[PDB]
Amino acid sequence: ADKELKFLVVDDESTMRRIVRNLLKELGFNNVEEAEDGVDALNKLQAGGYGFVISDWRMPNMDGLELLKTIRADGAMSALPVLMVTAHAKKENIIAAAQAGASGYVVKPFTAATLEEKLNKIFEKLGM
Ligand code: BEF
Ligand SMILES: [Mn+2]
Repeated sequence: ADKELKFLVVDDESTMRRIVRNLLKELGFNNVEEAEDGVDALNKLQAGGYGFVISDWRMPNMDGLELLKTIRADGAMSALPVLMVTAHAKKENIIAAAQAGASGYVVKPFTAATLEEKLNKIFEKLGM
């Protein structure tokens, strides 16, 4: 994928945002910004330029499922890649996010290898 692709990393835990940012850096992506909840994320997205979202689920203000749904329903960002990265492991959680339009889904804890595999799976699906 284009190494200038602009990522938004969304999680309410600074530790997890730091994990994902550093993994993205290793993969060659340095155009990375962070958001602390779904509301903060939408403000950033509204500000423009983003080409990929990685999001947690359980967050205050607006959770990741609502964020996903919002993005998918918005005509300005409907096809924006969204990878869910969440401690929600239940099949009904994965179904709800899949059906809402998740581009992929990674369960915490995850390895560096899993994140790269699931990112690449999305890049290939979208011809990126
Ligand atoms: F709080 Be997240 F769904 F890991
Ligand atoms: Mn969380």
